[PDB]
Amino acid sequence: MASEGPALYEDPPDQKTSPSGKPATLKICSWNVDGLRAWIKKKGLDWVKEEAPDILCLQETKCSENKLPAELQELPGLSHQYWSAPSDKEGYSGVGLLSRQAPLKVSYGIGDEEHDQEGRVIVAEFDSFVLVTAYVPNAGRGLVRLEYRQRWDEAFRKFLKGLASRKPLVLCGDLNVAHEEIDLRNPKGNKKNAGFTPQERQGFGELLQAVPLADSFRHLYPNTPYAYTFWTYMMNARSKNVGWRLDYFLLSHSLLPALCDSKIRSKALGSDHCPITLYLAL
Ligand SMILES: [Mg+2]
Repeated sequence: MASEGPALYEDPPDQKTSPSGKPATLKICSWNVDGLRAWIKKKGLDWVKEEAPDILCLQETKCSENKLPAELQELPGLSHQYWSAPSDKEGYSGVGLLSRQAPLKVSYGIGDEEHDQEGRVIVAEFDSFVLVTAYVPNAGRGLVRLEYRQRWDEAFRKFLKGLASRKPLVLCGDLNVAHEEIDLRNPKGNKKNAGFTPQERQGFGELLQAVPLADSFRHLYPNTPYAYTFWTYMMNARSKNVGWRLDYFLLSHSLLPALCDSKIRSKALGSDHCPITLYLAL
């Protein structure tokens, strides 16, 4: 990180109407919170209250479903709350989905035992679309988990293609890959690191192709550099904007006409990731 100084990024203003002029009717916020308790202490809920999304998706809660912070009972506009944590009941990984309205159905996991033990996926079916939030397994230090990650990628893509065959799909969360060079500050130095291996990048391309899905942010901002969602807490990385875009909203092609905007909330503190926000005119 000795070669990088600051690179400026200012997320554009919120575009809240679609290309057809329809006002957004759905606001979804996604956030890897780096520990639910830690994030709450760091005032994450105060930020959520200001953002006022219709649906909030959280990853890396690191929190047993039996040990939820009581502060989550102070979110009256997000009163339907669903959680999945590792089946061993330990405090790591973990996702949550909090919604203004109750979904038609909530499910956990991807229908594959091997991949359903670490609290990584919630599926929330609504009238006109299905929402999936995910915390994708990291490839690990020394890439020791890369083989598992490739198995996960395949199982997950097949699962999502199935869902999308029935209803339009929105996938959000920490997908643990920077797809292209534009998606991280230092592509050259990270090609052998978790999050930017050729294996992971191509797995992401495979996901877009197979389902298929569009990367909402990149669709809208195809040439925009320095837009990241994660910065290591070390090396003063966030202040220099030496980051990675690891957090996405991926959409069925049929939802593109409903796409108003896909935001990166760069200034929102409380984790080593920042929130992302999607506006749809459904
Ligand atoms: Mg973390």
